[PDB]
Formats: sequence, C-alpha cells, structure tokens
Amino acid sequence: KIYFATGNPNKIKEANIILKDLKDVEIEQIKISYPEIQGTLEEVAEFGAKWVYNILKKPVIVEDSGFFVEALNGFPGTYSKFVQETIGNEGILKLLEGKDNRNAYFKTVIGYCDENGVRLFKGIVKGRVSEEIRSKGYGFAYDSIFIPEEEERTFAEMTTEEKSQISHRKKAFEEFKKFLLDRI
Amino acid sequence: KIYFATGNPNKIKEANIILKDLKDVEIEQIKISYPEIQGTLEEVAEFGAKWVYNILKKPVIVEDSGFFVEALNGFPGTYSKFVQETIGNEGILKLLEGKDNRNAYFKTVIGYCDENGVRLFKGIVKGRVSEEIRSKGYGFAYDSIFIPEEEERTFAEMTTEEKSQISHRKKAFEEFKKFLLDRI
Ligand SMILES: Nc1ncnc2c1ncn2[C@@H]1O[C@H](COP(=O)(O)OP(=O)(O)NP(=O)(O)O)[C@@H](O)[C@H]1O
Repeated sequence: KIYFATGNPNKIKEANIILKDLKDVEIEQIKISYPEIQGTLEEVAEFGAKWVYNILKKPVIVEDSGFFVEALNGFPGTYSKFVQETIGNEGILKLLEGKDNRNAYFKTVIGYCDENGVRLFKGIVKGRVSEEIRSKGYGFAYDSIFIPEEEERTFAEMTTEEKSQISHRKKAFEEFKKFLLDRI
Repeated sequence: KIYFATGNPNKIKEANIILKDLKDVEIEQIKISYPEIQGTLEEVAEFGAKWVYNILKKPVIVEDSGFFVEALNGFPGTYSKFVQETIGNEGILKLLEGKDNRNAYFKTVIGYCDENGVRLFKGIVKGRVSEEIRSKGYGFAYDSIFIPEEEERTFAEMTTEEKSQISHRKKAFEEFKKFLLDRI
C-alpha cells in the first residue's frame, strides 16, 4: 500500500493499472495538499513527496508533469498548466510561428518517499509540435498540438490505448515499477 | 534592524533609501534562501517570509514582483523571470501582435514576518506594453516594453530618478514604511 497525494482520482486508477501486476502492491489516494514549488519537475516532486511524508509518515508518491518546447527554451515546462490557462495552445503556436525547430516533449517525474528518503522516477516522450490544432476529442490541453515520436497524428487524435505504451506517464510508472520489483 | 532575505544588495540599498527618515532605518541583507511556491505573488511572499523567519527567528522581509499583461490574462505574472529567460520580451511582443489591448502592470509584494506572523505590502504601476523594444540602458527584463502610467517612454528609457514616483517597488516599500512609522 502506497499513498498518492493528489486530488485527481484518475491518477490512482491509472497508477494501479500500470502496476496491477505487482500482486502485493496497491496505490491509494491520500488527500494531502503540498506546495508545488518553482523549479524543475524534479524539485517540485522531491519537495512535494517530502512535504507529504513529513505529514503522513507512510510510503507515498507525488507527481509533476510538463510540456517542453525546444525553440522556446523548454517553456512552459513546470508552469505548463498556468500557461495553458493564460495563453493556451494558440499562444504556443503563435510563439512557434516561423520556427523551424518544432521539437518538444512531455515528461513526468514521480516523487517517492518513505523512512529511507526520496527517490525520483522519470519518463519522457519526444515528438514535435504541429502547425495547427488537430483533435478527435481525445486529450487535454497541449495534446491537440503534440505529435509523438514517429507518429503523424497528435495525442488528441489517438485513443487512450494508442498512447498507453508511449506516454511519459506510462514510462515514469514503469520506472517506479522496476524500483518496486527489484526492491529489497 | 529588519533583515531582507535577498541576494541583490542594491535591493537593500533601494529599501534603506526609502527608509531614510525612520529611526529604525536599518534594513539588513541576509543570505537566506526560501522556496518560491507557485501561487499568487502574495502567496510566494507569505510563504517565503514565514519560511526564512522560522529559520532566522528575527524580523525579516522578502519581496516578489511580477509583470502582468491584460490581453495575456495575467501571464507571466509570478513566473516573469522564467518567461523572461525562455521567450523574453520578444516572446510577449509576438504573443501581443494584432492585439489592441496592450494594457499591463508591474506588481510587488513585500512579505514581512514577525514572531507575530505575516503582513504583506503591495505596490503597483499600471501601464501598457510597447509595440517594440525601447531602451536607453536603464532597468532590466521587461522594462524596455513597459510604458508606465502616462508617459511616452518605457521604463528602460527613464532614469532611476525619473521613475521615482512610477515605481511599484518603492510604492510597496512606502507602504511598509507607514507600518513601521506606527510601531515605536
Ligand atoms: N477525465 C479526467 N479528469 C481528470 N484527470 C484525468 C481524466 N482522465 C485522465 N486524467 C489524468 O490526467 C493525466 C494526464 O493529463 P494531461 O494533461 O493529458 O498530461 P500531463 O503530462 O499529466 N500534463 P501536462 O504536462 O500539463 O500536459 C493522467 O495522468 C490521468 O490520470
């Protein structure tokens, strides 16, 4: 049993599916808020996990994710949500106007912590930003403008199952899983 | 004396000026770092104030400023530095192309914290965004695209003295000086 400090129940359902295999492990949501600090996703998740651990003192995880555009120097990055709300996807495309490098990537950092300390687990998916919003009604925010790896479709035109093995979130949770598996 | 948890010494030089008259004039820089949480400017200042106070256990002030543009919904706001270092002035001007509402404002929040608790002091200069970068060498970051109150020159084209009145930084501090003027 490991606690996930978040308000989104779906993150627990998602975590439990990637880890269903670990017969002896279970993920449970814990409604403890923590400050999300300014800094890298790593810094946000480490601080976050320690903050909740100090309070719950039981095995727990936190998570921070972001969208990074190359020609934009990694922006929006850890403030990807704030940017989505204020300038959104249109803002991103305006800023990429005339840029030849449309490369970008999503990345998730899970922050684990227990009596032994904090451990970071990462996942990334590299791709490129499309020139227009392309959507089949499938994703959130930046998904209508991100094309993963060798695909021609954006995340917004792919089903949950088409993105299940390639996503940063998926990749991050497989890393946390490795850690739980080969764990002593 | 009151400490200023800051790395810029000109900040404690700017602060002590405004503190001129007061008989407690003493503002003392102190190299104590604090987490700048994601939240409003007021949130960052409050968290930062109490954080370095619990460390130092003495009266201290922190200070957080931002550039907020109207058409862009507040952005960069409390993430002005990150935005300034990734997409720069160039980035907000592109975001603003074709927009007629070029309204914007700078804001500062001084977080004061005592053995009593936190008190916030604010300063604000409203204005508009320049159609292009304009500098004579003064100021930094967005100063060269911000035209204060009712001027025709940007902050970067005005001398430190010239914006003696149109300074969100001093306005926030004059506010702090009236709170000190009441304690004897
Ligand atoms: N209906 C839903 N409501 C809220 N959250 C959901 C829902 N469906 C799935 N989720 C969760 O939200 C996450 C995906 O968010 P999304 O914005 O697509 O990506 P992200 O990389 O986490 N964020 P960002 O980097 O800001 O784009 C998954 O981890 C899911 O657990």
